[PDB]
Amino acid sequence: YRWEKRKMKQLIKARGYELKGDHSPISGIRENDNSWNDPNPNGYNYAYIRAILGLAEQYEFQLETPYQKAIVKIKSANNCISRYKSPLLFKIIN
RNA sequence: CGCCACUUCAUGGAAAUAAAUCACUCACGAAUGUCUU
Repeated sequence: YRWEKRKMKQLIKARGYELKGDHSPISGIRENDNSWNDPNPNGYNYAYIRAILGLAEQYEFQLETPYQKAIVKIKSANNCISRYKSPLLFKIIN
């Protein structure tokens, strides 16, 4: 799986919107795979990876063109999942 | 370090329940038991 952030950036670049960044979106794990296009045979497998560690409402992408930014809104695609508490609990004792 | 907010604003249960439903007193008292022609 590749996180939805990768395809969010790719879709926005597919339109006449250019995003701020010196490095291309990261693909895979290797040290330098900053690529904009999927490998070759077919597109990567994508999923909403960041949901399992806490559901958000908006994704802000902050276009390079100043004083304007792109907002991606997350909705449950049928009103079933409105929130999700993070499943990790941090504890501080002594 | 800079920049930046969205979301949620009541449902479910109880909506009357028991006790007393008339009680006591008086239930006839006194006069007349024939009178006047």
